[PDB]
Amino acid sequence: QVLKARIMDAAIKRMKKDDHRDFAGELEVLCKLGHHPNIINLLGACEHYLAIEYAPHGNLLDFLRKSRVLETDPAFAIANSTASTLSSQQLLHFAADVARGMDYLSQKQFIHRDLAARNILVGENYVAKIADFGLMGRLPVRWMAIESLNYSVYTTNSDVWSYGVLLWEIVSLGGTPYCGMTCAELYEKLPQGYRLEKPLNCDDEVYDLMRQCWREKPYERPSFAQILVSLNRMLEERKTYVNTTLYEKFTYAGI
Ligand SMILES: Cc1ccc(NC(=O)c2cccc(C(F)(F)F)c2)cc1Nc1ncccc1-c1ccncn1
Repeated sequence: QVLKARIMDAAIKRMKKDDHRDFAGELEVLCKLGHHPNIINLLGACEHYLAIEYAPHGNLLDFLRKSRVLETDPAFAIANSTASTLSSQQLLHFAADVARGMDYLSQKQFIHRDLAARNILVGENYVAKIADFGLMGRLPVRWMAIESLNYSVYTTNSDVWSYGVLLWEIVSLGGTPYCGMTCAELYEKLPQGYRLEKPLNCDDEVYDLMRQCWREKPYERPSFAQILVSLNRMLEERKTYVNTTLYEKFTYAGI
């Protein structure tokens, strides 16, 4: 029901019940969100469909995967000895973008509940933008905090847990988290302290920021501002944090 248009350049969701409360909901929601360069921009609703500025680069998940140059075009990759058309600084920027937008939202008592690369858009100038396309409609178990899984507790602290997973997806260049692990295998091991592993191409400092996000105690996780700031510090240094160069035994995090 989504269609491109010049309503400026944008995207509209055509809606003709339950869908009426969601539609009356989503708009009410987007109105309250305000405007920030790291969250979607709604141009308006009309009666004749909800429209927001269009994102020419799609969702971040797909973007990260097309970035897998060794798969998309090996001649170029090998020749240039690189694993992705995206650099560490660009990856960290997408991460800083989401943390920035999320900080603008959390400050407004807005709980996202479904942060994930799939729900992020890559728009004009490659500015990551927080969005929400919707959830059979099973729950996003791989991205949920332990407390969301067991008691349906949703907060900025649980949005941070999902964020940490998203950061992992970023570094992984879009790999599925808990690759080859059962959704139920998680309800078990997660409470036992199990966590995603440090991606091979990842500097310990990024991994540390990821661990902070998934701490069992909801109140011990960093705020979205402490994340923006720490990421900003990494973007600021000369040091490279996400290895993207190619090497003999190189391999991509699974999908
Ligand atoms: C067409 C359309 C209408 C409305 C929203 N809304 C959200 O996200 C949203 C809802 C509630 C809360 C938030 C949050 F706070 F997170 F910001 C965001 C997204 C899309 N866009 C859309 N929907 C489905 C498939 C593709 C696209 C799409 C493609 C390209 N560019 C822009 N949009």
